[PDB]
Amino acid sequence: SCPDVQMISVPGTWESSPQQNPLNPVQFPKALLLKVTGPIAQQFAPARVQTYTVAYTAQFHNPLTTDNQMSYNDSRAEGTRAMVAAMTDMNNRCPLTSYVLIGFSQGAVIAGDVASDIGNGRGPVDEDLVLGVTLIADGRRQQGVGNQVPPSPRGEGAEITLHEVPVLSGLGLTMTGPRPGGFGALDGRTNEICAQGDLICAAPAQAFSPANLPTTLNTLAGPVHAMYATPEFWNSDGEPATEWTLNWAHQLIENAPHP
Repeated sequence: SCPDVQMISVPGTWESSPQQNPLNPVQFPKALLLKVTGPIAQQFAPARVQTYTVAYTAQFHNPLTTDNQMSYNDSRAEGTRAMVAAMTDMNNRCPLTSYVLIGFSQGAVIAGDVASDIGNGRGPVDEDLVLGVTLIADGRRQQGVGNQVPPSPRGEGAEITLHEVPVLSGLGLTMTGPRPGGFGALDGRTNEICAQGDLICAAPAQAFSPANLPTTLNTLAGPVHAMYATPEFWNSDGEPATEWTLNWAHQLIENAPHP
């Protein structure tokens, strides 16, 4: 039957595959957002919430290397389509079900993109069905767009800082810049978490100066970005990003409608 709430989780790069079962994501045991969706499935009955972890290639080809990876552009498109498909399917079958959306890194870009569509009335579901959105290490993070969960580092996402750089898009990694329409009606319910020094979501222009560029490329390739389950580089009163998000989601599901 229909869960009152579907919690959709979009993993980061190297944390999903198209073959991973969204209802039982065991292929990538170290994936960050499992620390949120795992406990949620334990704290609530299946009738109250279903967790869904998006199955997608989740890769990021480095053009400077000979890795066998899918381009960022193609991986990101696949994940976006998969996320939209999950929401479309759930809303088709269960029109009264509400949503909690979370994403990390490449998954945060994807989830934020879909949140922007929903908030601007572009679908796949009406905005009133979305309870909340939390984005960890969003590559399109923008000061003034969404709620920056304190502490909020200076700077904006790499896809903003690098939006006008030549060559990258043609190479298969388009830096897509600010989201048109921001999060629209979801602005008040969309949260951005970003740790100081995470160049994915907080990327000062100076990070790409000649002096800093090789270090920056090493950092981006893969660290602060890997530590969001710890309080080391980001915490709220000691609470790591995964714990903040778990508590946030728990409260949304608790107060969710009973259709």
